[PDB]
Amino acid sequence: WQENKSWNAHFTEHKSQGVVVLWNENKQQGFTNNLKRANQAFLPAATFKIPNSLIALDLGVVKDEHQVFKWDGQTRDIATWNRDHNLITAMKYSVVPVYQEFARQIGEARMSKMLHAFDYGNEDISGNVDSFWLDGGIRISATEQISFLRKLYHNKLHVSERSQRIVKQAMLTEANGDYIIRAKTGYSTRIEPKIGWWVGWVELDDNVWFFAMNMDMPTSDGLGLRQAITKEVLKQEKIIP
Amino acid sequence: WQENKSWNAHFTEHKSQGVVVLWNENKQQGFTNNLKRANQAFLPAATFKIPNSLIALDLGVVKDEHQVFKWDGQTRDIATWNRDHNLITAMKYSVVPVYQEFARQIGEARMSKMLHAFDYGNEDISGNVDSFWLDGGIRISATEQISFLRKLYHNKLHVSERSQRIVKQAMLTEANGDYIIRAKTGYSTRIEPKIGWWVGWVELDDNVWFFAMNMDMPTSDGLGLRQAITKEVLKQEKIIP
Ligand SMILES: [Cl-]
Ligand code: NA
Ligand code: NA
Repeated sequence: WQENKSWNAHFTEHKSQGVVVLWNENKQQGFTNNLKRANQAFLPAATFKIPNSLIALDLGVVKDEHQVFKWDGQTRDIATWNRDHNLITAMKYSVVPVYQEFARQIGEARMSKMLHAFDYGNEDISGNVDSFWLDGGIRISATEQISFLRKLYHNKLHVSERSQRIVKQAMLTEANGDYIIRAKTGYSTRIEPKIGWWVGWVELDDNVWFFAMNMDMPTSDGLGLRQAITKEVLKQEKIIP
Repeated sequence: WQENKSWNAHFTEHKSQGVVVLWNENKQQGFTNNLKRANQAFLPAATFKIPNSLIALDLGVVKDEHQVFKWDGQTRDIATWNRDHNLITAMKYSVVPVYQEFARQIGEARMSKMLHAFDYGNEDISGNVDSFWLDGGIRISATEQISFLRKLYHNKLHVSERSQRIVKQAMLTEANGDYIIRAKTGYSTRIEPKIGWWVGWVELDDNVWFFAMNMDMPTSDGLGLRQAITKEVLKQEKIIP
């Protein structure tokens, strides 16, 4: 592990505060602009959709990435939510109500057992089984997110290889000739302090760079900063053009 | 099926000739600018990397997408070929020597049997074990490519679901918030007429559009047209922005 304070400039150019954590898989070395924040545990919010997806698939709650989950008919504030979705779109649009139904079906006993198996954050599911990742007791740090992701990347999680592959497919966010990004955004607004998350990895031709970032998010206006800052760090480090 | 000759404009604008075939999965409808050419069988060239990959994986020739195939030390014309590769990179850069090795390991009996199971093209492997797809008897049409691709998308091909999933991952070409493209390029140069191919699918939020195209390609200089012309068709059909 190494601290590289220079990345703070990317946060400060925006009158922002946060942490970005990178892990060079080939070299087995990590980097961050704030080792302490890197280790600070927060509510995962939508980043919980990764483990939630894995558990639902492994248990058969979700058959495959094509099964459609009908809109429940309640008009919510995010337009994209008011439609039918499959696993790929539910993740893409961070569709809470679909994931809430997955959690309810999985149930508290299975959820807790799986999180323990996953070694995920504090492994705590107190609160509602369908909202703990939002207003409950689960907590996870950026380094912890990296550890979880590495296991997923290597198919080492305690679920089927198939489930892991489907989830990794679902995580696809951007791709071109230069790189592939598999990731998940997060936005915690129920319990202070409000924060934004971006976690995942960058696949290159001969390496993979895992990343986990979070930043203070007082308002929604700064949401795009989650990707923008992470990318600036990635550019500075020559990981992406 | 239905013919739409307006697409010819895209080809003519470049002093080019070819065919683009599209299949709307949701509607179960096909479209092409040239029905006859859509059904004409040509050497698959590098598009053969899709079946080749599936077979190698299913038979254990290739253990996973991470296994490294060391450069043989011979300096070839394509710089990207002169390095170690894995299944993802080999597919991405169309690294023939890697695929040739797979082909030799697989052998003629297994290859023929697998192609018969896949219902792939004319199913004829007559020619060199490590080059039939380049200068042998195998032939496949654009419509035939789409038939094959649909099975692959649905995990219906005779081989393991795992094998199909890995190959679809390897096929990843481009992605963003609007669409995902899984595809493979090809350039048949050994037997006239020389042609360029691009086959795959475009994954949308609510549908998938399969595609198969080929065009006359006298020189490698026009290789970029394969993607560019395809994209014009997609834009014209409102599939992509
Ligand atoms: Cl993928
Ligand atoms: Na596994
Ligand atoms: Na024909």
